[PDB]
Order: sequence, then C-alpha cells, then structure tokens
Amino acid sequence: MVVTRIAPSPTGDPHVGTAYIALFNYAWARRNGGRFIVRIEDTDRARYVPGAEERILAALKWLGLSYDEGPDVGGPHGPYRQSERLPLYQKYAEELLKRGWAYRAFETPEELEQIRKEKGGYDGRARNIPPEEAEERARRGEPHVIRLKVPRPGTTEVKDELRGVVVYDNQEIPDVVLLKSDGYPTYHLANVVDDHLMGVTDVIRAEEWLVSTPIHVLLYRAFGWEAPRFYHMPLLRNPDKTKISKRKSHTSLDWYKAEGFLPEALRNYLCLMGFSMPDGREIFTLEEFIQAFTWERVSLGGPVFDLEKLRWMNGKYIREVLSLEEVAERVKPFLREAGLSWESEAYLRRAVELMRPRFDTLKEFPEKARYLFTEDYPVSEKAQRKLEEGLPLLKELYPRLRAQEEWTEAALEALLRGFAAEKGVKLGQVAQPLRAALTGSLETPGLFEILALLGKERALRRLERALA
RNA sequence: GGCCCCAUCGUCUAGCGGUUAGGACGCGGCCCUCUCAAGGCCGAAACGGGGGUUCGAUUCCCCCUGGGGUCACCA
Ligand SMILES: Nc1ncnc2c1ncn2[C@@H]1O[C@H](COP(=O)(O)OP(=O)(O)OP(=O)(O)O)[C@@H](O)[C@H]1O
Ligand SMILES: N[C@H](CO)CCC(=O)O
Ligand SMILES: [Mg+2]
Ligand SMILES: [Mg+2]
Repeated sequence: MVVTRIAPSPTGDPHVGTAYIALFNYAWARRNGGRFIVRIEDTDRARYVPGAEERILAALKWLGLSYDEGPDVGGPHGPYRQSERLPLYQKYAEELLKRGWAYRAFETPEELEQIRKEKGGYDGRARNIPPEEAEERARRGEPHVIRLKVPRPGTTEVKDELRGVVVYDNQEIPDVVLLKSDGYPTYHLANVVDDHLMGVTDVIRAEEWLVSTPIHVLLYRAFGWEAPRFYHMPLLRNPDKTKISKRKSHTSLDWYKAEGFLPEALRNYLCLMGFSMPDGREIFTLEEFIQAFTWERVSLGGPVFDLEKLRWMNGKYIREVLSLEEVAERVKPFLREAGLSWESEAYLRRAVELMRPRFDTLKEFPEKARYLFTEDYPVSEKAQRKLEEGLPLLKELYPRLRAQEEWTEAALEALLRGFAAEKGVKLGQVAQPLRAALTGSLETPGLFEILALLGKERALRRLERALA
C-alpha cells in the first residue's frame, strides 16, 4: 500500500514548515487509504530542546492531523523516537563495514576543519586505513566515526516524482558520517534505516533535502533494500523569497495559536501553499482536501507565506465556516487571558454575534469589544469629542429613555428616529454621541443592538456617567 | 563559487498551442448605511530576456538571466 511519515527534530518551537509538510503526508496517505507515521528524530543531544517533542505532537493534533503510528499512539515498529533506537543504527553501521560500504575514520574535529580548508571537504583519507587496523583501534576504544564509502568514480540517479530523474556525479556526493563518535547516528543513517523498518513507501519532504537524497539512494543500495518514492515539496518562504525563517517571519505554531488563528484556517491556508482545488475554491475542509489531492495539482514555486491573507482567511472562517456557538466557545480563553468575564453563555453568544464581522483573530475580540465586558474600557479622543458635542441632545433624550418600557432594538430605533425628527436633526447626530457614551468608541456594531444588549438599567447607568 | 531545483499580477494561484490570460489576498472607486466593519459591484495590476519548433507560443526545446536550496561528528 502507502506508508508516509513526518519526522520532526525536537530542537525548537513547533515549526510551521513541519505542519505544512505533515499536512501533505497525511493527505497522501489517507487518499490511498494508507498509513501516516510520526517518528521523532532526536539524534543530536547538543541541539536537543527538552519539551519540544510534546509540543510538536500537540501542535499536529491541534492542526487537525491524526497519525496512525508514533510515540504516543503506539504501533508495530516502535520505538518511534530515534534516541531509543541506538543499538539498531549501531548494528547497521557495522553491517556496512562488513559489506565494504563504510569505513572508520578517526580524525578529530579540528583536523577535519583543517582538511576542509586545505581541500574543501573531507578527502576520504581514512579509506587507506587497513580494515584490521581500523578494527584494532576501535577495540582499543579509540574515538571514531563511521562514514559512507561512496563508490568512486561513478554516477548516482535520484528520481523525484514531481521533477523527474536527476543524475548526480559521485564526486558531488561525500563520504558522509553515518555514526558519530558518541555512538549516535546521523540523520542520513537513521532516516534510511527507520524508513525501511517502518515500511515507508512514500517520502514527502521539503525541497531542502533533495540534494541529500542520492546519499539515501546509495544507502538503500548498500543494504540491498528497495528505495521508496520521493516527493520534494517546495520550501515555504519569507516575503523576500528566502526559506521562511524565525526573524523574517513567524514560524512558531505556538505564536499562531496564541494570536487567535483557528487551526482549521491555518490548515486551509497551508493547503494553498503549492496546491489548488480543481474548481478553484479556496475555502474547504481537511476531509475535502484529502479527497481532492493529486500531485498533478501541486505547483513547485517557493510560496511566500502571506500573513495578511491568513488573517483574511481566519476572518472568513470565523464568520462563514464555524457556527456562532463554536466561535463563542473559542473566544473564551482569550477573554480569560484579557482578564475579562462574561455574565452568561447567552450574553457571550450575543456579544460574539454582534462582533462576528469585526475581528479576524480570536485575540482581537477582547480588544475591540472590551467595553462589552467591563467598565474598564478606554475612550478615544474622537469619541470624547463626539460625546461632548452631543451632550445637550443626549440630556434631552435621557428622560425619554428611562421612560421607554419596551426595551427592544425595534422600539429603541423607533424612539430615536422620532427624537431625531422632532429635533430636526439627522439620526447620526444623536446615534454617534450615544455610541461614544456606551462604548467609548466610534467604531462598533449597530447602536440599537448595542443599546439592547445590556438591558435598560445597565445602558442608562453607563449613559449617566457620560452625562454626569 | 561548484552541484541541484524553480520561473504567470506585489503575493497565493487557474491555464495542460489558438483565451478579452481567469480567481483569491492586498490596493483604488461605488452601493449599502446610525459609526466601523461585513457584504455586493466596478477598476488598476502578470506571462523575466533571447533564439528556435510550429500555420500559431504563456503553454514544447535550447541558451542565458534571476530567485531559491545545498555543500556539518545539525537536522
Ligand atoms: N521552512 C520550511 N519550509 C517547508 N518545510 C520545512 C521547513 N522546515 C522544515 N520543513 C519540513 O518539515 C518537517 C519538519 O522537520 P523538523 O521538525 O526537523 O523541522 P526543521 O525546521 O527541519 O528542524 P531542524 O532545525 O532540526 O533542521 C520535515 O519533513 C522538513 O523537511
Ligand atoms: N528529521 C528530519 C526533519 O526535517 C526528517 C526529514 C525527512 O527526511 O523527511
Ligand atoms: Mg509569481
Ligand atoms: Mg488582467
């Protein structure tokens, strides 16, 4: 069948590049009723960030993806954390030695740097070490690494399913280290070994790994194993077209969640990075994407991640995809974080409905509608101005208000339209100053609904401090 | 620089020899309207250059240019 995987390295915040690549592996596996695996690639203790693993795993779930095998879901080919598979790579690196496909190299990092300077890149000098001598030096405990012994001279063919075949000259492929002197494997060794043993048949990964594939094809040959299909996804870019990075763009999935972006929208946006629906539709579900996916509709240019379009899309989801109640629920954590509370679900729902078309992120809701949940709201200079200018006619409306029994949006509008008429003045001239009295702002939803919302007593109580 | 990949509006893109080169974000205008939004409508905006192949290139081939990626005891 079809087995795909995402192999995140726990060395920093959950990366948007990770979600993007994971998204396509998940779809390609589901499209073929296959398996989507999660393998944690923690082979470098130096860059290892404790707690990054749980974070990436939670972020993939948050985004909506589900995996069939992995660290916290089990599976027949675990462990799914490379740090727990060390004896394995060890066993295979040694197998390469016996097959004459690898060799031990004892140079210190300092000599290597010197060799890199003198000849630019390791020159494979350790190949001239007699195997028996290498062995003895290893048995004595002499620190060393195991390197890939590239067949020189020669040529190596790599086949990308989206680009075609690429023929490499073996002189462009280095005798890369497979096993480090601390006993850990390098990405090259572990990736091929683990993909084989886990049964992956479809490697979908970012284009940044394209040139490293020949190294992988050689390893698969060395082991006498069948290579999987390779599909390299174009890299996500910063506005300047360079591979998206932490300083030129927001790459942290935690930032997006913190900013109030809906996972559903972020996911939908990610789908448009390199792919497009047959009919041209832009808003669609994860499940629809899975079902319409095809490599034929994947474009290879490096897509610039447009934060602006994402906000737009996020707003689009909030008002057209999620239900009112779903939006009301998602907005709570942000209200809590803002230190605000709501009277009841009923109140909250109504508040969210009024503001629905006016915020593009969940975080903006407590900011633009703060006056709806606390008296501790700011008053803009322009609002304070409109209020002062309208104080006279507001004083004359107050009594009519406290006299109004039917406190409804229909009645209220009728009461005000009349007041503006009987006063020979445009509605806005009365509406705007009142709006500033109730909201401390001149940018809000409709006055009647805003007026109704709080109820007669509450409204007048606020209108009073403004006239006081 | 060597090697590799890529190339349609500013950005994400549709196109798979013949189209007024379409959509989306953003931008500008109009309508709606009690503000601000949302929404509707209109508009400005692209095939990097040069050769070919061909009756006919955005589309197929080649060169170059440009952009990106990679060349670690990191992934
Ligand atoms: N900027 C990016 N754009 C697109 N895909 C990316 C990007 N960065 C990583 N990926 C891909 O997403 C997956 C995430 O792998 P990983 O968690 O190790 O992220 P990473 O950025 O490569 O981390 P590291 O710093 O250790 O190299 C891989 O399949 C990788 O190819
Ligand atoms: N550990 C690597 C994370 O980038 C795996 C990349 C891949 O081969 O798909
Ligand atoms: Mg473009
Ligand atoms: Mg046009």
